[PDB]
Amino acid sequence: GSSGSSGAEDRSLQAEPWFFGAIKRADAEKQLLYSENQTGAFLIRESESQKGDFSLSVLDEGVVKHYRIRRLDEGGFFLTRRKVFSTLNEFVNYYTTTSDGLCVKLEKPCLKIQVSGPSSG
Repeated sequence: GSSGSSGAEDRSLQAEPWFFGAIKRADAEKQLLYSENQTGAFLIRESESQKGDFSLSVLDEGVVKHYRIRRLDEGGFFLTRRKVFSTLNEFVNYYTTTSDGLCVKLEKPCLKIQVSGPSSG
């Protein structure tokens, strides 16, 4: 249950749909388990326990696969040593094509349910 958490290196990410600032598996799940969303719906959030770290929550037939997004010291973000990206952008822009290793291929970014206030972007 989240209200409004935001704060990442690239403020621009705030516009990204799959991006949900810093939320908990619970908040992210409810979003994935949603109806409108189907197998493929993904969303990255900022680890709660630790700062900076991210988590890629993807939906696969009602199931939420939590993928720990690790970061390097020379690169940026990477879900699998096999491949590495620079920003959350190129992170999804790639997989979106194929699910190399991933249980499922990223189809579309999760939705953004409004809790308090109108919509904007």
